[PDB]
Amino acid sequence: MMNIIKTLFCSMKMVLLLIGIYATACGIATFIEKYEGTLAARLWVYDAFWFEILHIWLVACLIGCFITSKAWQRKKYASLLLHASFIVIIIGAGITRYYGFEGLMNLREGQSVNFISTNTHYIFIQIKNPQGDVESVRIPTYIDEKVNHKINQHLTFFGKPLTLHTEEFTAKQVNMSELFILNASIDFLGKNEKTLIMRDGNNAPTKENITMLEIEGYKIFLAWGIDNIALPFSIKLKKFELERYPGSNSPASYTSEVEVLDGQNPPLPFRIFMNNVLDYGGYRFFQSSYHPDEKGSILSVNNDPGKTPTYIGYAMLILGVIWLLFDKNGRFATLGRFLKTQKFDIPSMIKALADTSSLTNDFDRILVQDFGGRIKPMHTLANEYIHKLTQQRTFKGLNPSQVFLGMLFYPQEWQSIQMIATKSPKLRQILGLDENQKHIAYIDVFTPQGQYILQNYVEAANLKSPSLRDTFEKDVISVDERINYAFLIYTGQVLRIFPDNKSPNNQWLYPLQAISSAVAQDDTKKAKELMQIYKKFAQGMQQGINTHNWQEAAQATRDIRTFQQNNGGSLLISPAKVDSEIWLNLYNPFYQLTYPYIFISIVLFIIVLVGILKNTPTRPLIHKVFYILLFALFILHTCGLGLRWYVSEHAPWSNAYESMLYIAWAAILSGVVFFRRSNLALCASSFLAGMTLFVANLGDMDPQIGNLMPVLKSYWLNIHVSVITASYGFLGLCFMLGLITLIMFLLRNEKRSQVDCSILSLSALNEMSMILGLFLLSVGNFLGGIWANESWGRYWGWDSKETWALISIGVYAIILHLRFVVPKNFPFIFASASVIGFFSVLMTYFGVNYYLTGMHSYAAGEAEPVPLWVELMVAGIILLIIIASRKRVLDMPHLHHHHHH
Ligand SMILES: CCCCCCCCCCCCCCCCCCCC(=O)O[C@H](COC(=O)CCCCCCCCCCCCCC)COP(=O)(O)OCCN
Ligand code: HEB
Ligand code: HEB
Repeated sequence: MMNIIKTLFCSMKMVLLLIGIYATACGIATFIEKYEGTLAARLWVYDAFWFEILHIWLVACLIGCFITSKAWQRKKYASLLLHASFIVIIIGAGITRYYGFEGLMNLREGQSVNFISTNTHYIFIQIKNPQGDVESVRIPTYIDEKVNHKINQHLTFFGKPLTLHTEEFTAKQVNMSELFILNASIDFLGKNEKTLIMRDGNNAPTKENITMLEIEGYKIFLAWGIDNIALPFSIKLKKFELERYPGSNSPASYTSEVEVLDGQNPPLPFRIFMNNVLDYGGYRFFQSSYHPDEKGSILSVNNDPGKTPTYIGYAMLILGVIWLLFDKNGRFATLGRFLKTQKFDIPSMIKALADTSSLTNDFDRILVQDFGGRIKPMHTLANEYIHKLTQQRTFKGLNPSQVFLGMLFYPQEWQSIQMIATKSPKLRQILGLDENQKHIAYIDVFTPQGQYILQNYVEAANLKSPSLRDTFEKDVISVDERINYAFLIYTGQVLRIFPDNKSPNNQWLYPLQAISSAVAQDDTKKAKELMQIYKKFAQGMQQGINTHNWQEAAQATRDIRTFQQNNGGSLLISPAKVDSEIWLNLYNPFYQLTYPYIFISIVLFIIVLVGILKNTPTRPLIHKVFYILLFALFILHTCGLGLRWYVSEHAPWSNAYESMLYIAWAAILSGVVFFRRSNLALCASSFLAGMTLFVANLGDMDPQIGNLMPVLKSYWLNIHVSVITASYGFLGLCFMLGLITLIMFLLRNEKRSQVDCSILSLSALNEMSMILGLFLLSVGNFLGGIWANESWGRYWGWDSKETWALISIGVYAIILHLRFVVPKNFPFIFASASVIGFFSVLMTYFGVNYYLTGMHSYAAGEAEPVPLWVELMVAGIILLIIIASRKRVLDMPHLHHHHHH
């Protein structure tokens, strides 16, 4: 049992400081990681001794604070377990930092390998004295192209003393890239020496660089290089194969087939996938890359003995989270019970082909193999291509299918109709057309005598830089991409449909290549059938332009459909998915949900604030009506997500557009289900959902349904992302409620009572929403680890999103705990804190996805320079807080319910 000695300063204030110092440290570390090499961020923060000092100090502070709080005399078992998870997790992390080592390994078909080469960099000294065969020492060094760090080292080896000092290093490009050449001074015994030492890249310490001297200490060796470590067993591989979606170079799967050789003289076989691993003898093997000649494999290995302590830690943390969320006592149930008491040739053919519904009804269902490897119904392909050519959804009364069919069959018209959109005056003037943009036409961009006017500009423009684009260059590259798309359509190379010939990898051919292959093949039968299809369909189109029956071309479309079902392989999707995809394209909810969300939120906020400004409660009818309406709209939303999941055949939260849709879903879930009792929570939640769907629909995000990267194919995709991105819903709800309670603070005029109880209830609602958000963020982060311990190769490596998730955990832990240290002001300080704290989450999402490098790039993009808009928004927030500060005095434990309380 602890006694209260002067050394026991342990009290919450010390935990808030420690968490603050830790958070600032990791932040500065992450920005150093960008302005200097990652080796400079391993230095100064992550591998620095004082960081381990902070870790042990934090553990001791957890023990001291729990002893001083009389946690064990009271029951509080849930808090004890939850909090003990941290003490374990930290122990496991320490064990891994001290005993666990990492390695990379290279293997070639038929090669046997029993040694692995470290990824860090070492300097090696060996001494031999005529007495004493060898002594050997290794020292780690943090120097490369971007950082220099003088080594100073004093050691005793043969038993005499030795010193080494190092100056700097130049990067001369003497063949091997830049053979690193470094200069050094030594003292051994009285002898003092000056020496030049050189290494190859991240490869073996070759003999040539190995440099040996024989003055004091007999004969001595010095080298600078990568270390090699020797396995007790041995490995051989006999395959590397990777499988790329049919019809595309996009790699779907990476595979190795591997045999394991040991005095268990029967070999043991295993096969390996990007998201699968091997465990043998205490070693774990993942698969990262492969030799560029596609017959060599690269593996990463982690002998991390701290695995099981950290996993038990994660299990304790999850059990504690569930326990505290269902505990009868504790903060969450107390706030729930509190809130329960409160009240709160043919140029006019457009119109001709507009009415072709009888044709398009079948045309929209012929499958096409997109260049991404996925098989699309032609409706989706037509939508994508036309919405890329013409920025408006409909070029004329023609829907996308009609205009696609028209520009396919009558290039002589549609290449001279103004449709290719442009948004730059300099581009239009350099083309010699009038200033009015007006969707320039395909024929206008090159001359019969000429080649292609923009060619000279794009070759100058594209390679320069994404980060300092110009209003001219942006539209130049964009219009070039659009013209390339149009050329693909006019050539017919996009209709990779008519055959499913089983010659290539599995790729479906386009019609002219189809005819060529059928002619190359003695399959004249197929050639003449395809010719009949072509002739019938073209004649039917001609008839439909000059008349109006269309049944001929519709029958030809039915013919190509039945040819699909006849010749196609296992790639053919069932008609159910085709129907689902066409429905999701026609009645896409995510474009329609955005505005009604915002407008309903605004009107409901106005109605509720009118009541709170007065001293009358809002009539139940209004709550019931808006609640049922929001619930119907939420059901429509979740059905939209369900259809995207079903048609994608993968979880619909994996490519940073879906992620925005799922954050919207989590935000609306928080308001509709959990906090349904309160009007202001529902208002804030629906407002958040609307705003984030609008941001997603700003057009920067790519919304089309693509196939998964191979790494993402793990089951953990369903649990890591879902919980992590659900956290942002509740945290954004906390942000919105913070702004709302600050406005309520402004309204307070000491004549009004309702305002006071309103703020007092909003504080608790914000607090419990923050509890839920934190818990989700913590659990999702750590489980994600359990997933990064299979995909990447280590469960924590201080990656740029890893560290910022931890920063967010730290900030919200500070905000939740500060209720223990700052009495009297509590509602206002908590409001301010819950408003400012959301900057950590906005950073962890946007900044880490765009403005910082890292491995978790599953949702990244090119960094546009930060808009001053956000700076003005932050200035507005800070001004609002300063103004609200004038009325902050309203203690938390007030008294008279109804009259107040
Ligand atoms: C000479 C050896 C003598 C024997 C010593 C054996 C060990 C005894 C027990 C040690 C007890 C504490 C002392 C150890 C300090 C551990 C240092 C942690 C820093 C660290 O490097 O952790 C990394 C990852 O772990 C992580 O990811 C941890 C995440 C950070 C902690 C998370 C805390 C829980 C969440 C809530 C925290 C509170 C809120 C924070 C805002 C390890 O990886 P590496 O890069 O070093 O490995 C690469 C080379 N193998
Ligand atoms: C997760 C998140 C979080 C974090 C990070 C934390 C972190 C912490 N924490 Fe915590 N906590 C929490 C969450 C948290 N936390 C909660 C939720 C609670 C509540 C519990 C109950 O309800 O009872 C607490 C509670 C608590 C308490 C009270 C209990 C008694 O009875 O006394 C204390 C003292 C604490 C401390 C602390 C510390 C020192 C730290 C540093 C490590 N904590
Ligand atoms: C598997 C593999 C992977 C891994 C390993 C991971 C790992 C991780 N992660 Fe992750 N994530 C992911 C995949 C992933 N991840 C995805 C896919 C997502 C969704 C999309 C995005 O990102 O957006 C996420 C998401 C996410 C989020 C939300 C935000 C965003 O989204 O941006 C967060 C916070 C995180 C964190 C994290 C952490 C801390 C970690 C460490 C453990 N993530």
